[PDB]
Amino acid sequence: KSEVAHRFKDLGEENFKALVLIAFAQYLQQCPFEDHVKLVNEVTEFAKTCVADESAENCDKSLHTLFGDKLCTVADCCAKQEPERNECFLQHKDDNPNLPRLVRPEVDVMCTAFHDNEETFLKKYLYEIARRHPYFYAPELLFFAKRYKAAFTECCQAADKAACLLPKLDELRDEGKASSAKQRLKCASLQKFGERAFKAWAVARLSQRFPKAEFAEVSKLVTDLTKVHTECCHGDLLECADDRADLAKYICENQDSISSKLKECCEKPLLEKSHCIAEVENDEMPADLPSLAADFVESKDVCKNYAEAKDVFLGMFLYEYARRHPDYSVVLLLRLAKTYETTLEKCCAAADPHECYAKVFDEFKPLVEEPQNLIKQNCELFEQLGEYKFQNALLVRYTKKVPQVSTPTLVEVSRNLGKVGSKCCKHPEAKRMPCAEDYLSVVLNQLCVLHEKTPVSDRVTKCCTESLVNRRPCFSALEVDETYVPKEFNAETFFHADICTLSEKERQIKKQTALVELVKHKPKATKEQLKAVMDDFAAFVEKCCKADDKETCFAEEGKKLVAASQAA
Repeated sequence: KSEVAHRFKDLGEENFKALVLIAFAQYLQQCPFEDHVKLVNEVTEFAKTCVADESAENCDKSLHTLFGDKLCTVADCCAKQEPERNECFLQHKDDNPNLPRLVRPEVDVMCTAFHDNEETFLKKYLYEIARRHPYFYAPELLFFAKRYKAAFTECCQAADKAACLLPKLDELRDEGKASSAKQRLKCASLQKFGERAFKAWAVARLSQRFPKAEFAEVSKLVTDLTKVHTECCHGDLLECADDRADLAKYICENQDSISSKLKECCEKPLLEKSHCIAEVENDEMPADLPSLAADFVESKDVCKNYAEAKDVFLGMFLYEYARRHPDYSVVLLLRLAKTYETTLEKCCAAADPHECYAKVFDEFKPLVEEPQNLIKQNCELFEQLGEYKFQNALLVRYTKKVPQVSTPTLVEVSRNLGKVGSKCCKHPEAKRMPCAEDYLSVVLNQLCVLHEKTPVSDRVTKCCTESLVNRRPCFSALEVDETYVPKEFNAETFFHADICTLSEKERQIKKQTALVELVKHKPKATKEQLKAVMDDFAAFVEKCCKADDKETCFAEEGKKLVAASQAA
């Protein structure tokens, strides 16, 4: 009775109001901050009436109905009945909303606003993040807000408030961007490919972390995790946070049957404990694990077990292979599981099936060696290039692959692709593949969702709609698009005095944007040709920045630059 009272009692008022604000901001990404605050306060007092009596007049209404009703007090979704209205709200979520760039003011101003009203300051942080990341993992956002508050509470009383506050604010912003991209991949998998793909992904990842866990334990954990993330990804944040807390409670109660790595994580408060559990290192795998061939290759009951109990048989195969392979990426393990299933569809319908499916594991060899080789070559290239030059190489490579994708999304995706090497190539080769290719899957989903908002490349659409687990091989196999009509140098394809004073990151992004544009001009241009154009552009900008001008050098020398670049 009174689901709103159930969530209010289970979560507590503070996490209740925070999650309601996040859900409101992710449903109405362009509603002003105080309109959302007003609605959050109204639903919060109603929840208290419902806790006061679970039989009050509207206390039996669903969370969707109540939330949609308040959201409709301030547009197509508000002319819909609730079952359709919720899905309307969810499908109007914007991965790239037309919102101002969030530039935070000087430290003095931020600390003054924080001391003026801490709870309004924290509410504003939650509101801006949720409205710019409408798929953000909401309870992790509670942990982010917690750290935000602690950062301000500590550094606003220090001598040099900037040297304290700025590093942790920057680290929080970066970690928030990474968490949002990761949860976006989870939501995209669930929404576009069904929860059976997410079961397989969770089975593989959890068998990876918890290899000592028996299959029934992993299966329960996967069921619970799937429910949590299905709820978060359908905008039911109160239930998702409640179930996330329940799952952390269960894992912490059954550590001994799960993993020996959960000791510290389970001594931490709720948000930290669940964050720690989510990012806990792989446990040691059991010592003498048997080969897989006895039950999945050499047994004469393989076809029988695959027919009579498909889901459980294949789930055991994935659990058994994943726990033995922390060195394999999750997408690779899902590829190998699909290959095993397909080989069992073909062999078990043939004349001599035993001796057909006795060679299934030989077929894993190319699928295993392709990502290993990819990661090896691109890491060594990263080792001799550095992160920035690696980003430039990947930017040219991917602009050549999909020249129709918008330049800002090409720069963003390629920069994140370059960061992949910094994150993972420093890791020892043992567990470098899973790092690299899982984080490629996240970055490529970012490309998929940003392109979904204005599809211009058939090749992006195809790789993104075809097979989740084959996304990275699909994008890797692409070469230069010969069908793209080269983009001529337009009035606004290209430079003002503001580029002289930019931060190093902004200057890098400016230059990389110019690289995308001139690759779009000559898609088949060689590295030497692009290098010459860029070195000319660099000489240009150094010339004009150092001049006695006010972007007057920029104007005429830019005319010279475009003349020299349209010919070379």
